[PDB]
Amino acid sequence: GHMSFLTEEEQEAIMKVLQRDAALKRAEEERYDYLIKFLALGDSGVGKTSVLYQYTDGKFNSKFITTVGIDFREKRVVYRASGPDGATGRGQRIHLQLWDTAGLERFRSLTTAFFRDAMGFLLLFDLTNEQSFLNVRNWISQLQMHAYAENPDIVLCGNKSDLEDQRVVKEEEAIALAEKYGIPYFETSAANGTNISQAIEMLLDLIMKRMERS
Amino acid sequence: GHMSFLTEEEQEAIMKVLQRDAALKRAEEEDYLIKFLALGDSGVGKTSVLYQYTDGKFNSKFITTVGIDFREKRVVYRASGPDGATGRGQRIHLQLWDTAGLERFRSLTTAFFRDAMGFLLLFDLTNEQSFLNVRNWISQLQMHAYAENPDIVLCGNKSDLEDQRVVKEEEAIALAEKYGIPYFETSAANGTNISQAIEMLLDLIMKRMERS
Ligand SMILES: Nc1nc2c(ncn2[C@@H]2O[C@H](COP(=O)(O)OP(=O)(O)NP(=O)(O)O)[C@@H](O)[C@H]2O)c(=O)[nH]1
Ligand SMILES: Nc1nc2c(ncn2[C@@H]2O[C@H](COP(=O)(O)OP(=O)(O)NP(=O)(O)O)[C@@H](O)[C@H]2O)c(=O)[nH]1
Ligand SMILES: C=CC(=O)Nc1ccc(S(=O)(=O)N2CCCC2)cc1
Ligand SMILES: C=CC(=O)Nc1ccc(S(=O)(=O)N2CCCC2)cc1
Ligand SMILES: C=CC(=O)Nc1ccc(S(=O)(=O)N2CCCC2)cc1
Ligand SMILES: C=CC(=O)Nc1ccc(S(=O)(=O)N2CCCC2)cc1
Ligand SMILES: [Mg+2]
Ligand SMILES: [Mg+2]
Repeated sequence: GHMSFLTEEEQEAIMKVLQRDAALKRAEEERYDYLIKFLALGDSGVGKTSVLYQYTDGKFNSKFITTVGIDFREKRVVYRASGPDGATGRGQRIHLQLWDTAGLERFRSLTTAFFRDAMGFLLLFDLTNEQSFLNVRNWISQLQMHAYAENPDIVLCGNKSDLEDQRVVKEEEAIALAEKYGIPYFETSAANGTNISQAIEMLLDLIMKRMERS
Repeated sequence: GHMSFLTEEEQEAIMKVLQRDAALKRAEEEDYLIKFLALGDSGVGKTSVLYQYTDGKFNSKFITTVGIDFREKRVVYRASGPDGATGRGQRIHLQLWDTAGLERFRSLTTAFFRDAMGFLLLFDLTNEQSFLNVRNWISQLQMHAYAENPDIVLCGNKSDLEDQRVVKEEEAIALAEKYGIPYFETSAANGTNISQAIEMLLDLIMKRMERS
């Protein structure tokens, strides 16, 4: 085929997402209790869109519909602040904005622009794709270079854990990578939900314990 | 209707701009970062107007903006009270976002309204269609700004080209009144009204931060 273009259809979609965002930002000006935003990212096809659809809906579409650059979801949830002592304090009402980024190079500039709005990052690779794993180092570098906090809260997800017959990333290699950076690691599946909320609650716990210092 | 994606040279340029921007914000985290954004049709003079403001120079060669860029200036802003009552000189560190105008970049440029505390709308005094597009630009600003009722200054640029002037002054002033936005006819060649227009936008941002 010819080199795929920017369509009218697709630029409209991206501007619809931007309309929505500007609306949501203006809403929470007029002042559930907290607005926490984080951003999901990784090689295309590793499952970032599937991961968040699982977590907000509990469903999973098998058909690959690659992302048009940028999109986001929301979820009202209750956070519980912890401590060594199981303090598990009084639940604070939290209103999440889960950003979703296209992994394809042609969206690199546009997605990277939304790191300003992120408070923490959900980095994904595909347990069935060794290249996406080796690319994790570069994604992390982009995060330190382009995020708006230094050494920003990352939580790393090896996804498609439900495809064992096709895994190729050794669990030890990922544990080691994430240990080398001090980054929490979960193997997840967007199809059956395994570790989806655990990984996100983890990210939210990282972002929440950060603000509580200042 | 065949918009190419960004080449890797374009992609490279915009990423070095965003690195510049992230570093700037991070140093700011460590004495008001005041941000606004230039916008308008392509060829109306956004890059030139900002370069006249920061560096006092002007380039005749058209070099269209690869998507997004910004400039900086350090300025001293003093408030207005009664009888003048010009207050203490506050230090303002202005980030000035510069956007491509060609609709091919429209999805990327609009990603940066979130950072803009105000807008500098430009049309060309010598291009009527650039002035007629203003309305669509303002609705774009209403629909996409990250605070509602955004602060805007309007600039009919290229005022040094009297012989080429086609936009009537009545149509412009009438339009600025309909929307309650201040209007300046400017020139990025000789600096006329550039400073006055930018400082005015900075007063509206300052005065509006002071109401909270
Ligand atoms: N078996 C299985 N398939 C999965 C899993 N997660 C995603 N997939 C499949 O992998 C493909 C890619 O999923 P998708 O969520 O669109 O990936 P993406 O990270 O958003 N790619 P892009 O950045 O291009 O938008 C889809 O066909 C999806 O059904 C998983 O946990 N298990
Ligand atoms: N005489 C005169 N020429 C001007 C003035 N402002 C810009 N120009 C010229 O008209 C062209 C506009 O250039 P530029 O400032 O890049 O316009 P732009 O608004 O940034 N367009 P783009 O969105 O493509 O970046 C250039 O040739 C520039 O030299 C002005 O006030 N007077
Ligand atoms: C990269 C780490 C990080 O935490 N980034 C971030 C934090 C907060 C916000 S904000 O939306 O809450 N905002 C309004 C008030 C001032 C700042 C946006 C991005
Ligand atoms: C990489 C993310 C991750 O997974 N962990 C992690 C990394 C850095 C920090 S930091 O916030 O403590 N740092 C910079 C601000 C003050 C000191 C905290 C957690
Ligand atoms: C006078 C009106 C006015 O200034 N509104 C306005 C102010 C600040 C910003 S911001 O983007 O720079 N901000 C949030 C994120 C970090 C800092 C945006 C719009
Ligand atoms: C200069 C262009 C422009 O749009 N300026 C401007 C916009 C809004 C406000 S306002 O929000 O503070 N206002 C209206 C409602 C009550 C008080 C003030 C100035
Ligand atoms: Mg996707
Ligand atoms: Mg320009």
